[PDB]
Amino acid sequence: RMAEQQLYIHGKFVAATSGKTFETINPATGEVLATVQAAGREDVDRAVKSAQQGQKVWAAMSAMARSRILRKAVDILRERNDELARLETLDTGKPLSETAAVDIVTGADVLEYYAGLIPALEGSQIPLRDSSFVYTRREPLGVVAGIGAWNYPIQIALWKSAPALAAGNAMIFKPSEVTPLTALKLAEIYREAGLPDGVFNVLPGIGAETGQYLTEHPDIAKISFTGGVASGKKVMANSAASSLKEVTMELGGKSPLIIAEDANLDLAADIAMMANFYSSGQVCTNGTRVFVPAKFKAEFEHKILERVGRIRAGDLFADDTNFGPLVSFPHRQNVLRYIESGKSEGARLLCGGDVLKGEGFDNGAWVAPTVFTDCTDDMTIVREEIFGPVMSILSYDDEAEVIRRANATEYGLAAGVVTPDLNRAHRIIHQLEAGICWINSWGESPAEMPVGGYKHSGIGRENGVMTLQSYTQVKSIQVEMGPFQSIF
Amino acid sequence: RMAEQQLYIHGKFVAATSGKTFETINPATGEVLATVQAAGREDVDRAVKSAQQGQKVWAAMSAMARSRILRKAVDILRERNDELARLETLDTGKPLSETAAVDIVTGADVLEYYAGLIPALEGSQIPLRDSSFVYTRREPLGVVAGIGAWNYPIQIALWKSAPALAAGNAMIFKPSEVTPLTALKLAEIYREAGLPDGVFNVLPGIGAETGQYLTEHPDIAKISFTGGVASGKKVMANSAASSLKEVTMELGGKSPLIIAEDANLDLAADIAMMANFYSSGQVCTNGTRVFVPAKFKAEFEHKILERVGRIRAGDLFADDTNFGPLVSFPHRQNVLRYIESGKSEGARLLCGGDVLKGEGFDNGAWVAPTVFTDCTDDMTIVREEIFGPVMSILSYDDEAEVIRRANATEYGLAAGVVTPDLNRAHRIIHQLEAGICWINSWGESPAEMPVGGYKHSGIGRENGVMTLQSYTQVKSIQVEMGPFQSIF
Amino acid sequence: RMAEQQLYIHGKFVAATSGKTFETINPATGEVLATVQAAGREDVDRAVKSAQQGQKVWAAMSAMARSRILRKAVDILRERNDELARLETLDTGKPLSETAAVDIVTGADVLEYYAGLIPALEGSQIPLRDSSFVYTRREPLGVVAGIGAWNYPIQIALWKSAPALAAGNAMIFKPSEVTPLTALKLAEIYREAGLPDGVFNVLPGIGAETGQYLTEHPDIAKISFTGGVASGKKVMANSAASSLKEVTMELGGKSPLIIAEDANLDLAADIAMMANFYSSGQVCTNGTRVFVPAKFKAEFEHKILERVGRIRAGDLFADDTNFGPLVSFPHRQNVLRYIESGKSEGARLLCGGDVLKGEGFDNGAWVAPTVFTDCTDDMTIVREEIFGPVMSILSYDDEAEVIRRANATEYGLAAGVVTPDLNRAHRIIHQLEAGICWINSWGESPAEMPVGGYKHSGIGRENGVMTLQSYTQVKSIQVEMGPFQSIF
Amino acid sequence: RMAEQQLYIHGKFVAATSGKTFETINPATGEVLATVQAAGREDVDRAVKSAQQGQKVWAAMSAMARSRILRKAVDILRERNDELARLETLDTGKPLSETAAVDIVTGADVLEYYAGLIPALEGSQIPLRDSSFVYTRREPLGVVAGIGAWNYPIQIALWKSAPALAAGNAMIFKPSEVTPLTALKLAEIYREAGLPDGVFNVLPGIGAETGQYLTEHPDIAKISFTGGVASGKKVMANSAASSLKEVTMELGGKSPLIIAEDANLDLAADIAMMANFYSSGQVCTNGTRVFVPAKFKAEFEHKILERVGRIRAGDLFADDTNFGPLVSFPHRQNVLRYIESGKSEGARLLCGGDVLKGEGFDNGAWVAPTVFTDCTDDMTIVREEIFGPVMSILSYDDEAEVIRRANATEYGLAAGVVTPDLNRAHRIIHQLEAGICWINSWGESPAEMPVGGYKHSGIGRENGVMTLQSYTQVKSIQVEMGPFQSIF
Ligand SMILES: NC(=O)C1=CN([C@@H]2O[C@H](COP(=O)(O)OP(=O)(O)OC[C@H]3O[C@@H](n4cnc5c(N)ncnc54)[C@H](OP(=O)(O)O)[C@@H]3O)[C@@H](O)[C@H]2O)C=CC1
Ligand SMILES: NC(=O)C1=CN([C@@H]2O[C@H](COP(=O)(O)OP(=O)(O)OC[C@H]3O[C@@H](n4cnc5c(N)ncnc54)[C@H](OP(=O)(O)O)[C@@H]3O)[C@@H](O)[C@H]2O)C=CC1
Repeated sequence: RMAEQQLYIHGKFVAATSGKTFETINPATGEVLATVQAAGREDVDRAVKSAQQGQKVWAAMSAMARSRILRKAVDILRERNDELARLETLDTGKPLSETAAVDIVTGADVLEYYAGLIPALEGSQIPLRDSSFVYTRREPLGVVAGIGAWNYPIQIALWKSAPALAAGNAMIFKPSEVTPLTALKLAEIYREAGLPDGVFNVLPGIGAETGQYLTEHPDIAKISFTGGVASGKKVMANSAASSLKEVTMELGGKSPLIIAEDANLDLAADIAMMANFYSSGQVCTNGTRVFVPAKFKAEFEHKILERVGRIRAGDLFADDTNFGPLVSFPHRQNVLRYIESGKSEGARLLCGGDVLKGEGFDNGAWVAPTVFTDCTDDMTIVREEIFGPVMSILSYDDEAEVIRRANATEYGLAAGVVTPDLNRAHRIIHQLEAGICWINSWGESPAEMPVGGYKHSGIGRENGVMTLQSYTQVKSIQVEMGPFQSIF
Repeated sequence: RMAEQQLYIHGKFVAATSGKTFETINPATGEVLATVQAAGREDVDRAVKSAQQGQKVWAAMSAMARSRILRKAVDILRERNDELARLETLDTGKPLSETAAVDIVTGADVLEYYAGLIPALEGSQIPLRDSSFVYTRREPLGVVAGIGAWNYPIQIALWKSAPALAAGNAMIFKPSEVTPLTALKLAEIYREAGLPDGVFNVLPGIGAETGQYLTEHPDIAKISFTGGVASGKKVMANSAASSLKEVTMELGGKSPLIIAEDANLDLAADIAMMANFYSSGQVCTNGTRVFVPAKFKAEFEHKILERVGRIRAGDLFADDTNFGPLVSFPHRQNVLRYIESGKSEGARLLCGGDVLKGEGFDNGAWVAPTVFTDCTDDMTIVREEIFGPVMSILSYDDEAEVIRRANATEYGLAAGVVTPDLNRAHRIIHQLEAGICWINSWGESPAEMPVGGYKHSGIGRENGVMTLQSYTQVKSIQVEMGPFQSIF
Repeated sequence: RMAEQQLYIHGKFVAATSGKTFETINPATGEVLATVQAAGREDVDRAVKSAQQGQKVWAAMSAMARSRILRKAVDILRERNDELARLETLDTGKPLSETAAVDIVTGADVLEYYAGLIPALEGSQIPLRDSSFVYTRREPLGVVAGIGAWNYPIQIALWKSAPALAAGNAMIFKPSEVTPLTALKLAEIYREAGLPDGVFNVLPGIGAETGQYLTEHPDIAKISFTGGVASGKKVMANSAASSLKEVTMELGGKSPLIIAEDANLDLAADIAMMANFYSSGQVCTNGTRVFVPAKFKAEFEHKILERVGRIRAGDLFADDTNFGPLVSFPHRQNVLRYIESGKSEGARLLCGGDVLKGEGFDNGAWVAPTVFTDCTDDMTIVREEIFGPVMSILSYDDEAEVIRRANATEYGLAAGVVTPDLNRAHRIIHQLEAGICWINSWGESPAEMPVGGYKHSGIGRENGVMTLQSYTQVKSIQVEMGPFQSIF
Repeated sequence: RMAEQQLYIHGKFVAATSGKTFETINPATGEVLATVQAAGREDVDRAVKSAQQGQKVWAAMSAMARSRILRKAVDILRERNDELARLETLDTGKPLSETAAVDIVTGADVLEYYAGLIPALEGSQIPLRDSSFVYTRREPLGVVAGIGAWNYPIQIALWKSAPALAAGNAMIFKPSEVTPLTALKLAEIYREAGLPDGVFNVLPGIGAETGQYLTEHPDIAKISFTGGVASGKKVMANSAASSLKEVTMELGGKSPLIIAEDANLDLAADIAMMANFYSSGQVCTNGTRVFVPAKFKAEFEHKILERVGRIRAGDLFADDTNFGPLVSFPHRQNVLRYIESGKSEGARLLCGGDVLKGEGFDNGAWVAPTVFTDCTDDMTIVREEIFGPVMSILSYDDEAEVIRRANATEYGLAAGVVTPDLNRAHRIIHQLEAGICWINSWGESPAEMPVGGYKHSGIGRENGVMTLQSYTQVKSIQVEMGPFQSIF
C-alpha cells in the first residue's frame, strides 16, 4: 500500500475535514493501492479561497515569469517521466510501454506549448473615429475547476491545467476516484517549479459529492469536464443552477473509420487496430465503427484476426506487453454486458468476447480483444460507446451511403478515412460531422491542434491557441475623448 | 388594429397548428395591436426541418454570395428605418426619438458589419513534419436558435441573426410575447433580400411553451438567449438536459458608474442621466449604482435634479418626447415594489417614485423618473436589477474602497469611470469586473466591440469578430502522408 | 478617334503641364485609338498634394463610411462591365470573351472583398504589468503609388487601389503607356461612387519619366509595381535613392507545370492549354515550362496539337473568338526573337512559330499559338520569360529530378502539379519554390488568396487579408502609469 | 590584448582568405582590444553554402525541437550576462551599469520570446466552394543576412537572429567593424545550445567589402539592416540590383519629446534626461528635440541643468558611473562638428560643448553632456541626427503648432508626450508620425512590441509576432477537386 492520501491545498498536503475516504484498486491484481481522503463542502470552500489568493499573485507576475515557471514544471515532468509512468500503470492498468511513451510525454508537450504562448496573448485595439477608440483585454476568469476522467489521468490533468494556468487562472482539479494518485504528484511538481501556493489545488473525492460541490460553488467561473454523456449533463445542469459558469466538455463518442474502395487493406487493418485496441480500447476518440467495402470485407476480417493474434497481454511492466486489463472491475462488467448484447442481437463474434483466463489474469480486470462483424446501424454495440476493446465492422456499398451512416449518430468526436486518392480524402472528410479527422492515420493529437466534439460529444475545445483564449474573458474598453452628448 | 399575425416558416407566413394565440398591446394606450399565433411543439419541429433544408442551400453558396444577400437586407432596413421604428414604438412604448435613431440603425450596423466579414472567415494550417500537416475548417453549427427580449426587439433579432447567418447557419428566432411584431417584419425583409427559404424562421409564442420547445429540440445546435437571470438559468438547464447545446446568454446586471473626484460634475451628471433613464430605464447595461465622492455628493444631487426636470414624457411620436412608459403593467408593478423597498429601507427619495397620472398616462404603464440617494450596499434597490427608471446614488471616500464595492456583486455586465486623468481612468477600469467598460461616456456599442457579462451577467459575447467565429465549430484535419506504424 | 485623354487629378480631368503626349494603338488594326497626355514632374507633385488633401478626408471617415463608398464603386463596375470590357479589348487586343468575363469581374471581386474587411482592420493591446500596457494602431501610409502593366490594365488598377484605399490611403496610379484608357474610366467611377477628390488620381505617361518621377517623390510612402524584372530593379533602386519607400513588386516568372506519371492526359492537356494560351500567353503566372514523363510525352504532344487546332482567332468582339493579337507590335518582335532562338537551339517546333496572315490579320500584332518540345534546361526559351503564346514541353524521368529542375530558376511566381494521388500532390507542392501553387487546375486567383513571387519573381504579396495590412504601418504606443525612474 | 579573432563558419572558428584584418579599439583608452579577420568575397560564398546546408537541417526539425534549442541559448546568455556585458563595455565604451542591465538582458528577452512562439507560426485555410479550398504555408526564406551597428552590438545580433532562426532560417551576421567581439561570442553560445552548424555564421569585416558582398549575394533571400540613413540607402540599392531581396531597415531619427502645459516639470526633465544621455546619446530612439511650452521653458532649463550636473563620468566598470565615452574617435569628431554648427548658427549653448579633459579622459573619446536651447527648426543640430549627447530645447506656444513641428521632418522613428491628461495624451500621440510612441516614459522596448520607423527612419519592423511572420514567405495552395474546364 501507500500512506493515506490527503488533499493538496495551497502548496501543501492537508487533511480533509469530511471524515470520508475511498480506495483505489490496482486493476491488474485487485489489491488496494491506497486509501484516499475525500474533499467535503468545507474543504472545497477552503480550496476556492486558497485559489483566489494564489491567482492574484500569479496574475500579477509578468507573462514571461509565468512562462518560466511552467517550463520548469515541464523539465521536472521529463525527468520524472518513468517514475510517474509506473504509478500511472499501477493505478490504471495501462501497460508501461504506453504510459512511459504517451501519458506524461504528451501531457508535458501541451504544458510546454502553452508556456511559450503566454507572451503572445493579446487584446485588440479598434479606432472608431478621431475622438474615440476601443481596446480589449483578455483577463483571467479567476478560479476555474477541472474534473478529470480515469483513462488518461495525468494527461487530462495537464491538458486542463496548462491552458488554465497559462491564461492567468488558478485551477481546482478533481481526479476520478478510480485514478486519483498522479494528480497529487502533479500538484507537488507544480509547487516545486515555483507555482504560487493555491494556483493548482487537487481535491480527490466522489463525483456525487466532491464533484458536485465544485460545480455548485458560487466563486468558480468555469468548469472543464471530461467523462461520459450522462455525467456531463448532470454537470452542465448544476453549473447553470448555482452560478452561471462557462463550461467545456469532452464526452467521448462512437467515431467512424471509413475504409475507401481503393485503400490498401494492410494499412487499413493497422489503422483499425490502433483505433480500437490501444489502452485496451479505453480512448474517447477510438474508431469503433469500422466501415469496410462489401468487396473487401472477408479479406479485411482475415487481416484483423491476423493482427489480433499479435496482441500481447501480460506483465504490465514487461517491454513487450502492449495490452492491459480495464481500469476497474465494475467497468469490465459494463463492457461484458455490451459484448453479450452484441451476441444477443446477432452480431457475428469474430474473436474474443470473453474475459482472459489463467495464471496472471484471473485476478485482473481483463477482457479479451473483441471483434464483431456483420454489424448493423441499429445494434446497441454500434450505437453506444462501450469504452472497451470491442471493434464493430460494418459493410457498405457506396460513398454517399457511408457518409450518411457515419453521421447518423448523436456523437461527433472523431472520424477517419483511409484512401490514397486526393479528391476522395478531402471530399469525404469535409462531409463528416466530427471535430477530429484523420486521413490515413489515427490518434495523433498535437498540442497545436484543437480537439473536441460535435453534437453530444462535447462543448468547446482543448489544445491549440483558441483554448488559451477560451480561458480568458474579454473586457472591452471605450475611451471617449470627445464631449459626451446627453439627450436630457 | 393589425391583421392576425402568423408564424414565419420557410419563406412564407403559415398558420400555427397549436390552436393557441396571444395578444400584444400598445403599452402607451392599452389598445390591442394584434392577435398573434403561438408556435406549438409541432410548429417548432417543422421550423427545424425547414431550417435544416435551407441551411444546406445557404452554406453551399459562396461567401461573397452570402455577403451580397445580407447587404441587400441592410439596404432595405435603411430605407424602411422610420417605418420599422414606428412599429417598434407602438409595440414597446419606447419614444420614436429613440427607435428611429438607435434600434434599426444599430441593428443594421451589426448586420452590415458581419456581411463584410464572411469572406475573411478562415481556418488554419499547422505543419507537423515534412510528411504530415493539419488544417482546420470553421464549419457552420447547423440550426441555431435565438430567444429575444422585449426592450430592443428588432436590434436583438439583428444582433443574434447577423453573425449566425454570416457564419453559414440557419436561425429560428422566438421574440418575446410582449413584442413579436418587428421580428416578423425582419423575416419578410430577409426573404426580399434573397435569403433562402428556411434560413430565418420566426416562431412567436410564450417562453414556457415555444421557448422551451426550442431549447429541448434535439437538432438545434446552439441557443442564444437575452433576458433575466432567473429565466437564463432555466434555459441553461433545459438546453443541457435534452441535447447538449452551445448556449450564449446576456442577462443584465447592476453596473457601476464611478465618478472621480476630479471629474467635471456637469459631464458626470450627463453620463449618469444617459446611464439610467434611456428607454425609460429598460436597458441591461444601465449604470444604476452611481458612485460619487462624498465631498461632491450634494452638488451632484442638485445637478441630477435639474436634469431630471428636463425629462419629457408625452406623445411617443413627438420629436421632443424622450421618455416613455414601461413595456407592461406587470413590469411597472415590479419596478414600483423596488421603489417601495427603497423607501422602507431608509434610502432618501430625491425625486420621482410614483406612477404618472392624467390624460395620456392613465392607460399606460408610466413611472416617473426616480432617484434615490444616501444608499448603502445592503439595500435591495442597490443589489438587484430593477430594469426601470431608478438611479441609486452612493457616496464613497477612496479609490480602493470604490473598486471593492463596485465589484462586490454577482453581476458583471458593464461599468464606467468619469475622470480626466490618464492614470486614474485606465488604472480603475483595469480592476473592474465587467465585460463592457466606458471611460467618460456610456452606452455606445460599436459593431466591432465584443460585449457581454462577467460572472452571473452572461456566457459568451455578442458582436466583434469573435462572435462570428463563435457561430462556427472547429474541425481539425490531419493529413498523414508517411507510412502509418501500428504497435500490434 | 477618341478625344485626347487628359490626366485625372483631384476629381476632374486636367491638362498635363508637361507639354508632352503619347499614342496608344489598337493592336488588332494598328490604328491610333487615342492621343494621351503624359504627366511631368510638376504633374506628379500636383497629384501628391491633391492626394495628401484627399487622404486626410478619406481617413477621417468611419470605416463603414469607407466600405460603403467602395461597395458603390463595385455596383457601378458590375453595371458597366460590358462597356468597360469593350474598351479593354480595343486597348489590349484581348478577346471580348475574356475581358467581359474576367478583367472587370475579378477586379471588382477584389474591391468588393476589401470593402467588407475595412471594419475588421484592428490593432493590438499588450499588457506589460499592472502599471503599464501597450496598444498598436494600424495607420495609413498616406500617399502610395501604383504602377500597372499592360496585360490586365483595369484588373491591376483595381487590385492595387482596392487594398490601398481600403486601408485609408490615397493612391496615384500610373497605367502602362500601352494601355492607359480603362484606368481613366476607373477614376471617373470612383468619384461617382463618392470617393473624396484626390484619393485616386491617375497619371498616364511613360515609364522613363512619369514612373520614375513617382518613385523619386519624397512624399510617397510606398510603390506597388507590376511588370518585368529589368524594370523592377530600376524601380527599387530609384525608390531607395530618393526616399526610403516600402516597395511591393510582382515581376512575372517561368512557372513550372508538373504532370505526374498517374495523371489523366486529357486533364493535363486542358490545364497546359489554359496555363499557356489564355490572354494569348500574356499572363505572369503562365506555366510555360511543362514537365511531362518521358513515357507519356508522345501522347501528350498529340493531345496538345488537338487542342491548339481548335483555338479560334478572329474578330475580338465575336462570341467564339478565344485568341487575340499581342498587345503591341514591339512586343511581337520580342516574342518572335525568342521563338527564333528556340529554333536555332535545337528545340523541335510542334506548331505555330510565325505570325498569322490574311485579311483581318495582316494589320494586327498576331502570333500563332506556338509549342516547342524536346526542350532542355539550358535553352533560352526555357530560362527566360517570353510573355507570349509559347509553350515549352520538357521530358523527365524521376520525381526528385523534376523538383530540382522546376526549382532551378531565379524566378518563383507560380507552379502546379497534376495528379490524383493524395501524397504526391501535397508532397511535390510543398517542395516547389513558388508563392502560387495549383493542384489539378491553373489560373484561379481568389481575392482571399495571397499571391506573389519567391526569389526574383517579386517582393510582398497582393490579395488576402495580409495585403490590406501591408498598406498600413504599425504605431506602437506604451502607456506608463507608474513612476518613471531616471538613473541621472 | 586578446587573440586574433577569426571568422565563425559552420560551427567553428576558421581563418579568413581575404588576407585582411582590422583592429577594434577600447574607446576609453585608445588601446587595441584585438586584431580581427575580415571576410572576403570567397569567405562570404563559403558562409552561404554553410548556411544553406545548416538551414535544411534546422527547418526539418520539429517546431518544439527548435524552440528548446533557442531556450538553451537563453539559459547560457543569462548565466554569462556579466561576462558578456564586460566585453561589450570594453568594445563599445558603454558603462557596465548599462551593459549588464540592458544589452544582454533585453537581447535574451527577445530570443526567449520568439523561442516560445515557434509552435504558433501557422498558415491559413480558405474554403472557396464544396469542391475546392485553399491553404497557405509560412515557409522559411532560407538564408538571410543581418548587418549590425556599433551602439548595441549583441542586442542587435539577438534581435535580428532570434526571429530569423525561430522562423526556420539560417542567418549570416556581419557586426560593425567598430564592435565585432560579442557577435563572435554569440555564435559559440548558439553552437553550445545545439544550433546546427551553419545556422548562425558570423563574418567580421568592413561595410564596403564584407557588408556589400552580403547585400549582393544571389542566394541570400533577405537583408536586415541597422545603421544610418546614408548607408541604408546604399544597402537598399545593392539588394535590388543583385537579386530582388526583402529588406528591413532601422535607420535612426530625430525623435520629438512633447512636454505638455500640464506636465510636472521634474518628470519631464527626468524623461528628457533618459531620452538624451543614455549610452552617451548614441541611441536611435533618443528624444533629441525637446519641445517645452514657452511659459515653462526657463524653469525646465533650470531642472535639466541640475540633472546634467549629477551625471557621473568615470571608470566604466564602477557601479556609480552612468556616462561613457563615444564609441570611437572619428565619431566624436563628427559629434563635435555638429556642436560647432549649433554655436555658429546662434543656438545658445546651455552646458557642455567640449571634450572631457584630465586624468582618465585624455585617452578616451569623451564628449561632455551638451544642451542647446533657444533652438529653431532650420538649425542643423535640430534637423540632423547627431548620435551624441546633445539635447535641443525648442519653445512652442500651442498644441497644433507643436504637432506640426514635431512631424515636419523626414525622420519618423520615435516620439513621446508628457501629460497627466487622458485626452491630451492619446490625442497628441495619434497625430504624431512615428512608429514608437511613449506616454510619460521613454526607451522601454518590450519584446512583444513592434518597433520601427515611419518615413526615412526605416522599412519594416522588429520584435512582436509580426516580425516572426516577416521572416517567412507565404505559399498559397489551391486544391481543385472539381472538373477543370478549359475554354480551348
Ligand atoms: N438583459 C436584458 O436585456 C433583459 C433583462 N430582463 C430582466 O428580466 C426581468 C424579468 O422580466 P421577464 O420579462 O420575466 O424576463 P424573461 O427573461 O423571462 O424574458 C426574456 C425572454 O425569455 C423568454 N423565456 C421565458 N421563460 C422561458 C423559458 N422557460 N424557456 C425559454 N424562453 C423563456 C421570454 O419569453 P416570453 O417573454 O414570451 O414569455 C422572453 O422571450 C426584468 O425585470 C429584467 O430585470 C428582461 C428583459 C431584458
Ligand atoms: N539607427 C542606429 O541604431 C544607428 C545609426 N547610426 C547613424 O549612422 C551614422 C554614421 O555612422 P556609421 O558607423 O558610418 O554608420 P553605418 O550605417 O555606415 O554603419 C552601420 C552598419 O552598416 C555597415 N555598412 C556600411 N556601409 C555598408 C555597405 N555599403 N554595405 C553594407 N553594409 C554597410 C557598417 O559596416 P562597418 O561599420 O563595419 O563599416 C555597419 O555594420 C551615425 O553617426 C548615426 O547617425 C549609426 C549606428 C547606429
